[PDB]
Order: sequence, then structure tokens, then C-alpha cells
Amino acid sequence: GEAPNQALLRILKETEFKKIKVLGSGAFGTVYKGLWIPEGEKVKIPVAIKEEATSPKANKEILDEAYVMASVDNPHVCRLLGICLTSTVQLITQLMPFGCLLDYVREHKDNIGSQYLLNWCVQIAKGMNYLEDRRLVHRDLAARNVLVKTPQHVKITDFGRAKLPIKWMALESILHRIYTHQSDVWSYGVTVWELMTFGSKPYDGIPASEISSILEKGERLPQPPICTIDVYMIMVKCWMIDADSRPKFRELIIEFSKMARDPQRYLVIQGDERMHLPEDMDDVVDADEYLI
Ligand SMILES: */C=C\C(=O)Nc1cccc(Nc2nc(Nc3ccc(N4CCN(C(C)=O)CC4)cc3OC)ncc2C(F)(F)F)c1
Repeated sequence: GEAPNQALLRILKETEFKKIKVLGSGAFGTVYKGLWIPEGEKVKIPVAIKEEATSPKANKEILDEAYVMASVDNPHVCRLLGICLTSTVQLITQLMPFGCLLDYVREHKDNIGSQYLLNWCVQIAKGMNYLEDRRLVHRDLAARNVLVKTPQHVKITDFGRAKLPIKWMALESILHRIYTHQSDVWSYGVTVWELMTFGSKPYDGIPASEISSILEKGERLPQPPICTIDVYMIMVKCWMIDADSRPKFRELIIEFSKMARDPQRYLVIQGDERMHLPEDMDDVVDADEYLI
């Protein structure tokens, strides 16, 4: 009983963009930094291009991600700019210059303040709440799949596995392949734990075959050193077995937004107050100001 998806899918000519560098590499496909110029529009857009050789099942994976990226518009979700129909189909999205958030809290852990951490949790809940409003389920929410546009502004990404990573899975998901927005709240909880530990690996050492039994006993990830019981309690609530008991993303916005209004009451970071995080570029425009 759903509404017609009238999102526009833009096909871009290979001539419209230049690849400047390789950002990330796999045999399946590689990600490039690059610039894109709409043909008649006199702008330059910093983009990231995802692309190697193609099994017939390979192209069906990238197109589902493009279908999902093209139907979302939210300040905290990565937006598709278009696709290019060269022999290996290219997905073209907005360049998130500071890279992936997991890598970012590791590289800068000694300059990351409680106000940023609480803002990222707010921005991520907003993204996920937008996804729940649009009746979507991520299935792979993790700090590795949140990208950093500025240090003030993160966006959720990786919709390849989206529908309508065992250490980020919900227990119901691990036992019975069940996936909900509430199962997404679980991985939200694990995602916040990664940030509060500056990128620590959850259940480090423990093999994934062991994860299902542990969680049944009642064990959970431990309270991060910087976390007041308020923040840690919210994580723990995301990890209830009864999924109706986990919080909704709209409540996580409210709660973490309440805490982002006085961040040092809720995260205790040594020296928290002192820390601060940052051709021709004349016709340059960020994707977020390029509207169609
Ligand atoms: C959590 C790991 C991860 O997702 N890493 C990653 C690596 C490559 C591409 C993407 N996807 C992506 N990336 C950007 N922006 C981006 C990522 C990484 C860098 N780095 C780190 C590594 N590096 C070298 C030389 O070793 C170069 C700098 C830089 C940038 O942007 C300048 N933007 C968008 C995506 C997207 F998700 F694919 F759209 C993720």
C-alpha cells in the first residue's frame, strides 16, 4: 500500500567527469576521487566514483545501491548524483573528503571532543530515522559505513545490503535472519560504542561463531571509559532482546540532542575543552548545493 517512487535517476556521460586519484581498492571494484561537470551548467562537483571487471551478478549489486541512493534526500544520508553506463557501470556520489568515520576517530582520537561525539550520534539517528520514515532497513549500520563530509557533518552510506557483520548484528537477526528498524537500532548501539571507544573493535578476539551464545547469556559490550552511565544506558537499551523495548530512532535523536546541549555532563574526556577539529576551484560547488 505504498506510494510511487518518483525519484529521478540521472545518466552521466563519461565525458562529464575526470578521475583524479584512487581512494580505495578491491578486485570487485575501486573507488575514485574525481570532479564532475554538468554539461551545460558551468559548475564543478567533487564526487566519488565507484567502479573492475563485471560478472553478470556484479552489475545487479551496484544498481540496487543506485536505486536506493537515488530515492533518498536527507542531510545525513549520502546522495547519488548519477550513474555512468560504461562497460563497468559507475556509481557517482558526493565526495566525503574526511573519509570514513571509523578511520577518522582512530586518526584523531586525541582531538575529538564530547560535542562532536554527541553531534555524530544525533546526526546518525536523524539519518536512520529518515530511513525508517521511508520504510527502509539498512542492515549494515556501522562506523565504517558513516562518511565524514566535514568534522561537523557525517552521512550514512553503504546501501548495498538495504531491504524493506555479526558483531553489529541484532540477536534476532543472527538466529532467524530477521531484520527490522529495531534490529537497526541494535547496530546503532554498536556504532555508538565504536565512537565512544575511538574505533575499538567490538568483542575483540572473540570469534563470530561465539557471538550468538554470549548474547543469549546476557553479556554485552562494556561501558566505554569516557561514558557516563546516561550514555551507556542508552547503548544498553539498544541491545535488549525484546525489540519493542529498544528505543526508536526518533527517541535517540531527542535523548542525544538533550545531551549535546551540555556535552561534558555526559562524556568525560581528558582536556575536552581545548580540542578543535578543522587546479581552479572558483566554479566549485558541493553536491549539497547542487539541486535538480
Ligand atoms: C571506513 C573505511 C572506508 O569506508 N574507506 C573508504 C575508502 C575509499 C573510499 C571510500 N568511499 C568513499 N570515500 C570518500 N572519501 C575518502 C575516503 C578515504 C580517503 N582517504 C583515506 C585513504 N587514502 C590513501 C591515500 O591511502 C586517501 C585519503 C579520502 C577520501 O576523500 C578525500 N568519499 C566517498 C566515498 C564513497 F562512499 F564511496 F562515496 C571509503
